Amino acid sequence: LEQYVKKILTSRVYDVAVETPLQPARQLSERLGNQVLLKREDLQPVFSFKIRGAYNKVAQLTEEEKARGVIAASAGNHAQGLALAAKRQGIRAVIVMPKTTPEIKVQAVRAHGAKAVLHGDAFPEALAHALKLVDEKGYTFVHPYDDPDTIAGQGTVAMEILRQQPGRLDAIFVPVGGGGLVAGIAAYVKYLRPEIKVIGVEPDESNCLQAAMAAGERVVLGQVGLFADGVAVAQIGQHTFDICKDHVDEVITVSTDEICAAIKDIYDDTRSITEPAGALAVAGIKKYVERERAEGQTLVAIDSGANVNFDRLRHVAERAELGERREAIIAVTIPERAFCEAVGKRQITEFNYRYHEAHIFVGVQTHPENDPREALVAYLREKGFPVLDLTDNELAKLHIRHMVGGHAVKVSDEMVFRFEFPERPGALFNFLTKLGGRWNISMFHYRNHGAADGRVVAGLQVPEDERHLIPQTLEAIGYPYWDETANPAYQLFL
Amino acid sequence: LEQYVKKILTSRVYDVAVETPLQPARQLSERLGNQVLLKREDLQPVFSFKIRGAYNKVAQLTEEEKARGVIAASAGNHAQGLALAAKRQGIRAVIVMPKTTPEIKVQAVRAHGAKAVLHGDAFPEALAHALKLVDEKGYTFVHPYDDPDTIAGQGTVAMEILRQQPGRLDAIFVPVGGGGLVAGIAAYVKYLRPEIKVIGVEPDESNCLQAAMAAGERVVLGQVGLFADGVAVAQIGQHTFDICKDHVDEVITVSTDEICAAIKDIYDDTRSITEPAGALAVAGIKKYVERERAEGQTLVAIDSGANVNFDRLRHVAERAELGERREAIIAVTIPERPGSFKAFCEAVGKRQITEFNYRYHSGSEAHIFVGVQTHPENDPREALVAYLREKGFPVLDLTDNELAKLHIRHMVGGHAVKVSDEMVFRFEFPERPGALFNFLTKLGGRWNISMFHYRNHGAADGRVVAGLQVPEDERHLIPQTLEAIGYPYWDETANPAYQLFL
Amino acid sequence: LEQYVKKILTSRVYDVAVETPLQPARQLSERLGNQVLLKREDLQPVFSFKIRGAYNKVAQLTEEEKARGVIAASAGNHAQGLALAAKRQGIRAVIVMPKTTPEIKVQAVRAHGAKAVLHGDAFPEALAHALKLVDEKGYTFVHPYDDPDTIAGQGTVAMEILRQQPGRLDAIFVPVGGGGLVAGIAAYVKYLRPEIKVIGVEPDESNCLQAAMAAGERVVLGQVGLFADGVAVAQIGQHTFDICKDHVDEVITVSTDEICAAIKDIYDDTRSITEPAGALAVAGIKKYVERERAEGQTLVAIDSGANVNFDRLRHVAERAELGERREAIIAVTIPERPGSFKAFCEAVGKRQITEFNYRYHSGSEAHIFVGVQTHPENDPREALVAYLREKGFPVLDLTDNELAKLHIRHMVGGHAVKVSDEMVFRFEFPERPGALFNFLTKLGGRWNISMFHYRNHGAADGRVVAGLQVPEDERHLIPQTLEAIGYPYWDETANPAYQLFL
Amino acid sequence: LEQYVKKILTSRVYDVAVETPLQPARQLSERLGNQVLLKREDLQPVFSFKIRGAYNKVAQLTEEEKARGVIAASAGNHAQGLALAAKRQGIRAVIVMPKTTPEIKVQAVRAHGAKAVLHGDAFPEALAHALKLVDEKGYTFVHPYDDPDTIAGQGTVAMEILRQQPGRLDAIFVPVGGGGLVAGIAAYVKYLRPEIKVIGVEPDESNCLQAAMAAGERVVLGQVGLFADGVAVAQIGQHTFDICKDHVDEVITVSTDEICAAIKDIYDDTRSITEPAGALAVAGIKKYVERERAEGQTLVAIDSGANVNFDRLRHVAERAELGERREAIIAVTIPERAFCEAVGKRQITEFNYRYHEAHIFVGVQTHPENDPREALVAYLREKGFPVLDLTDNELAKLHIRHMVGGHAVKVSDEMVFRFEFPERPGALFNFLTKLGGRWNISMFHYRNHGAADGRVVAGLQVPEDERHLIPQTLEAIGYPYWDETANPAYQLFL
Repeated sequence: LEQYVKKILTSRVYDVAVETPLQPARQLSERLGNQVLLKREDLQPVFSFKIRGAYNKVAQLTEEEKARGVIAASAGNHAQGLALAAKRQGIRAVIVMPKTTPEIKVQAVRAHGAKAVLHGDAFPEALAHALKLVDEKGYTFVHPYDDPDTIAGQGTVAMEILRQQPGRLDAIFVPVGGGGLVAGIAAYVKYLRPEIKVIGVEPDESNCLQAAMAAGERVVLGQVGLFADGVAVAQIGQHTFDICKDHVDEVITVSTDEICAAIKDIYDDTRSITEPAGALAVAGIKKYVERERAEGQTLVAIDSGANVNFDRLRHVAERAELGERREAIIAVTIPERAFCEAVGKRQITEFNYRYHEAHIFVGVQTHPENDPREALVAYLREKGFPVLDLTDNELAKLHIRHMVGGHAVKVSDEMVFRFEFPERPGALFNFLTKLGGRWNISMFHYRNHGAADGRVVAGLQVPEDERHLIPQTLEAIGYPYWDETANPAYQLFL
Repeated sequence: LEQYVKKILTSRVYDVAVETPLQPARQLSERLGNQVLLKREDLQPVFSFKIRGAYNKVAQLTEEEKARGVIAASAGNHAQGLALAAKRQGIRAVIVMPKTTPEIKVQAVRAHGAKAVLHGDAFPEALAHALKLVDEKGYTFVHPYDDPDTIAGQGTVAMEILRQQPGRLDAIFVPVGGGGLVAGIAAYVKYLRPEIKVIGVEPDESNCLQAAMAAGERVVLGQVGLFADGVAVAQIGQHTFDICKDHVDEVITVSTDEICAAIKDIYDDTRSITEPAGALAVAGIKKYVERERAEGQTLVAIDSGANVNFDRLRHVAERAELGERREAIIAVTIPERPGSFKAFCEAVGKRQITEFNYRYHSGSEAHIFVGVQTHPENDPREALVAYLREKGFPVLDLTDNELAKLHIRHMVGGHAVKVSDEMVFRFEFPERPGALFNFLTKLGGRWNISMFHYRNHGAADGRVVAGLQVPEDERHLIPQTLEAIGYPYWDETANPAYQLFL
Repeated sequence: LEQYVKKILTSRVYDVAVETPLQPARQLSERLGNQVLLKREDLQPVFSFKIRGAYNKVAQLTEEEKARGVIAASAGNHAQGLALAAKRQGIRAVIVMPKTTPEIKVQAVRAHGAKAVLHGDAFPEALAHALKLVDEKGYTFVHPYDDPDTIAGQGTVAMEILRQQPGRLDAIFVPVGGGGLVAGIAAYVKYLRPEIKVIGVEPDESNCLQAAMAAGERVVLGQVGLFADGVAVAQIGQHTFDICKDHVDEVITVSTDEICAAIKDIYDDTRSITEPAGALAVAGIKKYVERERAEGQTLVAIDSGANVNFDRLRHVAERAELGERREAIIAVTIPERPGSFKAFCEAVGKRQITEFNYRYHSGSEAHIFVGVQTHPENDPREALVAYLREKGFPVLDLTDNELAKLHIRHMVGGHAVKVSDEMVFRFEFPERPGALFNFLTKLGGRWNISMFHYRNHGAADGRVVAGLQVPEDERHLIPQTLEAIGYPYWDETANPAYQLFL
Repeated sequence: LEQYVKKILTSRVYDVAVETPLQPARQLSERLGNQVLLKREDLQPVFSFKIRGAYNKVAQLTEEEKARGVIAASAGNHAQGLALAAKRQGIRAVIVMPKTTPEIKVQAVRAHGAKAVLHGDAFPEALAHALKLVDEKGYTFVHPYDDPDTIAGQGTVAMEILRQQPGRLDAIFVPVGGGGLVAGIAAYVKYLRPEIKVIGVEPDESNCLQAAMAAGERVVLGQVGLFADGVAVAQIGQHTFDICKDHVDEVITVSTDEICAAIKDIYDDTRSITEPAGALAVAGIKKYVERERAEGQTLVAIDSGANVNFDRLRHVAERAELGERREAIIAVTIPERAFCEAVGKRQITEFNYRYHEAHIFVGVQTHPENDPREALVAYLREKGFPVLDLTDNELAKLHIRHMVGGHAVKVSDEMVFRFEFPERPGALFNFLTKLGGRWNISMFHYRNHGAADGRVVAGLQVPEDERHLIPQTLEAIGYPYWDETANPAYQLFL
């Protein structure tokens, strides 16, 4: 503990790692009734804290070891941290990573002038190749977490926090992979200000520290979740567990959806993007505040990293959206005797139908206080519309949203037209009103989840002898449109 | 020009605005063969440059004008800029915004101690209410762009850039709403280093400066696109146009999709998210580099803001996917046989499948809507299609079929042709290349699949629904068979949403 | 004006020059009834502003001009400015300076890797050697002031001041050598905030700008004073005068003594030592405040440099003492009696005695040259003189007698009138008010004091020499008597310096 | 030790104290053959380090204690440190100081809004009055050094140094008054990097720590020197000695003249002025380098303060000048048969004479290598001038310099004239040549110790019947002059 603090105070991290802000999360603080502070380790040059530990380790090596070079086995944040650390020291770095590793992560490593050697289908094979090269070539292995110099480097995070928040500080929430970050933080905190709680946060699918603490030994998880890839570690480090077992107060676990909501919360207060591992701490805070009914506390989260691919953000946003209970999903039957009048100028997210008595799959923005869906449903029913409320129906939201269509047995004369219109309050209903009922609508699809342009496809029953009227009629509507009647995608599936 | 530069040099912006980095965009620079630099105005305390101009305007007001307070009409960046500016000066601020305005933006304004007045269904009504309150209450209106003190404040952006990049600098690309930002930048640049090009960038749907410059007067656009909401301005400012008409070299317009791709490019190099208006400049750079076949130039983009709702990233990502055309979409015909759907899934191999959708139509044949990630070099679409065809699968390539990607993706399903033995089951499994095929392997072939929906767009947990033809006298086997798979599952046969639509 | 401002805004000074504080001078402000602010150019790495202009000039040179290197002729601030500038640019620098130049300044130049060439007995010969080497070797000469790029570099001082003090600022006071500093400041100030007065300050002995402005041409002064060595320039620069003639409001001249008092004032408020040139501005402020009876103004002084040899502080302190007139000088007549000298020392009391000197002239009467610290409020000179007279001492007040302070202070002594029994003893004791009288008490009255010298100008250890009339037959008593005093002492009776002069 | 380090790491000093540069002393390093670094505590807002300890102490007080106010007994750096500390906390401060205290120091305290109560002829009486007010009024006494919170505050100096100089560091040299500064530094250094020597430096006249360490107890010095007023402390603190006795490696003592030379050295490298206490460390370094023949070491000095009155600098410069051996002092006899020709254009500092065979007291700039005085003396003697070399003659330099004059028994017709001329190589000799020998010079005084104007007084033997010629003759010389023949200062003494 003393030994670790001395190493923290004499670390070399500031050759390349930077001091990061400890920022208030204003809206999250208001919601929770506690002062929430975000430690912005995402603002390190490699977009995670790992530059601290990797650099501190590399910098402590002998002139001889540095001459031979360093090696690691990693496809991720450690790889980048070590690569930059090596470049800063002017030494050669070899990073071994699985052949399956995505090309964008490979290039990120090579961008710092490290050699990325592609070997193995998974981490264990990569690791074994690296360890072989240690003996063959005399490279010094640099472990992602299980190394005293690494731990001490990560501990500089706590050194900063305690300097930045010298007053009240109830608890620090730390994501836990192999335990380097939390061990370094716990060492420093429990030495200087032991009244502060050090709380680990792990995914349900990767709770190696929580399980180890419960079992009192270093259990090996049967597998780890892929979502929180920053903390995909099956077994707690040895050097890290030796600190954690006594100096971490507890580990809270959180789910994928909790992580997704935390990513959005952080974005809403800071405009910064965290990777799943980087949002664990805020997710832990939210779960802790509810479990303890905490009020008036000062709670710190380590925003540990931001290395999440753009394509993952779509899914993150989809999952965080579910929490918000804005989107009502309702199935509306239209008698053969408006509807849009009752729904008004509300934001439509889904408006899907296919002739089989007429049923429409409707998604519509609502608000729990300002525009509750229950009143709208009752309103529509009282107007004589059969309505099913599918807002809590998982199949509806996950699947049926994408399944209204199919072939219709007895639609002849179906022609298919795609249209585009500028999005505006009432635009869809205005489109349908201008489209009119000169021909029967036998199919409709329309989705709007933050879309710029309104995009709709409609099937119309147009008798052969009225088809000459199509150009004129549709042009009169005033929107760009395309005749998709001969589109093979339409023919095969619809 | 001189007048504006003197105002820029004596501005008060640094009471609350900060100096922002001018950052290399490394991967974009390598791709383009030009040094691209990003001016990070997203790192202002209100996540856009507008704190500069709003503060400088407020700070130049007389004690008299300050007395009752300041007012604006804005649902976005200007609202926040002005609210913080007013808090810093210790003055009252009222911000008028439409009733429809999202709660998150309302609260952001109130958080700085400003009064948020909710009035109107659209901006023009909010604006009129604000302007009325000017006369009623004696508040001083603070314009988002059309004010010399605002222009001078925004011009501090150029003052920083020229200090930060004293060497080669070919062109600065600036998003243009009402022209405050670009007018301030143009004033300073054309004064000090006129060899630098000042290039405005506007959306195709909101090109009020480009149209004004072409017409030589301040035309009013018949409407503005709402995608790039930060620059949704129908008419160029008067004070701004007086500068721009002579000192902006040109305006390049870009599409929504180009903006979306620029948002991703910026993210890939910096991890920052720009709002659409904030990505215009990089979109302009990409269009300019191609138009000029530029090489070895130094090109600066103003990343003007980051105030985009998180949920809008879904659409942004969908559009940036289109182009690159990594996602193949194919229609595959198979015979209606117990194991054909599975066998075809096997042929696709260990790839990121994005869509795998089917619904029984006749006994003659079945069609599967398939989405698959591909890579032009590493795993080309064309070779995969040929590979599948050579295995005896009819395949239509629908990758460039807009209807397929926009609509049919969400329309494979519909009602069972006949009454039959369909039971419906939802399942979840860890998402991973090969997980779908592994699921179908574990599910086995006791029962015909009559319906399937599966989408995977960056998902963590794989989700499928399957319709299975389970004869009444085999239904006793269902719990044990499905539990043996080892995944969470739900019997949705009686789900009313299934009954009504499918 | 515009041309110069553009050069200032694009200068390269911040590669090595730093932003300096603009600091309140609290005690000076209270005394003067105006807010005085000190621009701390002494805090540059070379202890003067000249790093700005020298670096900006060097940085604007062509690769060709840089190739063989740069040269200057300077024994002071410019030498150091240029040497550091050249080191920063990675170029060769040669500095020519007179053979007589002090070793400390030579080494300072060499420390930055510049060649110091020692040539000439005075500056003009050094200058000519440098200019010759320009042609011989192809070095580019770097002028201390008369160069547009130098002027623009110095002008960054004004750019900082106007940013640091955006509110009220009545006047900026600038030392003037050849006019680089003031021209750069005037250019920027008269462009941006022309309501601010730009006031040059020169020594009476070196008023080349003041004379040039009065004559409307670049007069050559017949000689320059060497006290304020930083501004020892006979003729205003050409490029500098082109700006100054229209854009400097006036030049105030100050004396050496005024400069010395300003050096102390600055020290008292900041603990910094300015060289004479560096204190001109504050001296100008004091003269201006009195001339205008200014009240409530904000007045800025450029503390331009700190490169004064430590030993010159002796003279500076001596001159700053004169005025204030705290040191009383009096001539006191006493009878020639065993105990009169001591009794008179007693009457002076526990005060800081600065001088207490006497040498026997006749048996009729003795005269003592006395210096004593006084205070106008706390311990007034006039009351002390009256106090001593009222005790029956003839006293002449020589406080305003220049001969007394400059010369007689060092001339009380000379040869014994007759041969006698004079022995001479030097003593040391801890300096403290009353220590002298305590020494004379301990020395006692066995022997007549026939000579005494004692000076105390901030001394730590008190030092006295006394001549004592010790009859041959009492000399055995000397060791024990003097040891009993308890202080170090030395018998100097056989000291050849004593024999020859006294 | 651990306890002190925890207090150092959690101190409150940075509310008002600043981080100070650790600056290379380039020319001193070259001379000594060691890397010398100066810790610039003179750049604190009160021009000494004492703001650190005083603030840290005050800030730790209870709300109640702060409400009542703080008191100290000090006329010096502590007074200013405490006054500013109190102002920063918005609390009342009373500083008791002797009635004899100089008015400029009293006003410095009042400038920070502290009440300065004038009581006692010396410190002990001031202290007793303060301690009485503690009981009467409930003020919290703030000790200049002997307080754990004060020690911890001063220790932040070491925290900075070890961060600023993470590589080689052989020894840190610290001025010692009551031992707060050195105790705090020693605590931190011996904890983190015990290989670094911690060396105290005291004046010969105030060596309370050195004596205490030698005696193994807290000896009381019989008196303290006044010159190094910052460290005028007769007895080492209790809390400070408890650290120092084990954790300070040694104390070096230095003299007044050594201190004066160090003040100049620091000025020559930094242009900063240290007070005597503030220059002790550099003086210690110089003495250590010679004693150890140190080479290639890294040696740090605490430049602890700059609160020395302007008037003291004259004396400091006079004493530091003596070290330089530039000024030759010679007594030259002028036969009744040049001289100035032999001396050439050298810088004259003294040129004094009064008729009694003719002897001149001459001060002249020389250089040990470039222009040695021995060669000049031999040169002058070989030209037939009796010369005494008085350069090493203390009476000559301290006293006779100011004593050449007196009455002359048989000078009648003496008239006295003061002149001024611009200083220039050869100016004095040029003046004397132009003054000529129309009348005999019977007296001369001239000193030049960095003077701007040449100032001389001359006695001339002018017969009554030639006095009409005086205005014309002297005006022809071309310098301003004044007839001082009737000046009573001349009459009485000369």
